[PDB]
Amino acid sequence: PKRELEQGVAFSDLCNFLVTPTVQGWKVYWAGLEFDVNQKGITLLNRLKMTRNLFPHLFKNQQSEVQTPIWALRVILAAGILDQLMPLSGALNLIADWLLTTSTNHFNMRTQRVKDQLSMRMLSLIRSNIINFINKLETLHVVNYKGLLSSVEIGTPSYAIIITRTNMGYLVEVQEPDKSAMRHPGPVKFSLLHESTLK
Repeated sequence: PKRELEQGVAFSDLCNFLVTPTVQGWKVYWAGLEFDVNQKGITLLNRLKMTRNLFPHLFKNQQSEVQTPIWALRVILAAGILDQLMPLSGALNLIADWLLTTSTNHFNMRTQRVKDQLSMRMLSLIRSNIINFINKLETLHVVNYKGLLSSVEIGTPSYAIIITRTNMGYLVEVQEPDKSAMRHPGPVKFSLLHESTLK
C-alpha cells in the first residue's frame, strides 16, 4: 500500500536520530541528512569557563552549562525547523521540541494525529527548512567591529535560541524565553559546533 510504504520511510527517517561513533567524533544521520560532528572545540569551552569577556553570560557565569557537540547540532536542527515556522505545524513543533529538549534517539509519536502527519511531504518540508537555515547560517560573518550580521535568534514561548558565528565555529546557546541570562546571571545551555559540520 502506497501510504504504507511512504509512512514507513517517513517514520523511519524522522523518528530515529541515528548516531554512529567515528574516528574524529560522530556521524549523525537524521531526516535523510548526514552530519560529521567532531570533538574539536570541546576542551576550549571548558577552559574558558578576550572572548571570555565578550560572552560573560556563558563563560563568567556559574549558571551556564556546556553541552555536547551533538546537542549543539540538535539545537541547530530544531532552530532550522522553527525559523520558517514563525498545514500542520503541530507535528513540526513537536519534532523540534523533541530535538532540542531531549537527548533520545527515538521520537515517540504520542498521538495518532501526529503519526498520520508523517509523510513524504513532511520529510520534504523539514529537509528544505533545515537546508535553508544552514545556508542562512553560512551567510553569517564572524564576530566583527563593522556592523556585519553574526547571530541569529529564534524566539519561542518555551525558550530562546541564539547562534553566533565566531572564529572557532558556531556558538550555540539556549536561554529561557525571557533571556534571564542576558545582570542577571540566568541559566543558559551552550556549546560549539565546528564550521566543517555544516558543509
